[PDB]
Amino acid sequence: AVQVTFTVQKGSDPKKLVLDIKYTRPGDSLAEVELRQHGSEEWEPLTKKGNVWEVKSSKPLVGPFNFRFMSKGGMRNVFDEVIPTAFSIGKTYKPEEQEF
Ligand SMILES: [Cl-]
Ligand SMILES: [Cl-]
Ligand SMILES: [Cl-]
Repeated sequence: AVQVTFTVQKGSDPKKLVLDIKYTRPGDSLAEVELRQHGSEEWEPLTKKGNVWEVKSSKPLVGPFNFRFMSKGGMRNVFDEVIPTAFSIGKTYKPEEQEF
């Protein structure tokens, strides 16, 4: 199954999400992560910066936030409304795991 946690890192603000994403899928690993803002139709790629993933906007981000994952093995998962607009530095958001 795919298990994930998202921890909001210091440096995040209304225009910037810095996320420690811990992605667990046996024998696989994360390749891509994208954000879809609430009321938006486009997926915006997060940039991997070492231990964390980042997405910035020129305007405040609109949540709750949805995330699309693509594993190296080509497994797709979408986790919906995982982080609220009014997210909190240092808090972890942990959606239900997704069994294949
Ligand atoms: Cl499973
Ligand atoms: Cl919160
Ligand atoms: Cl799976």
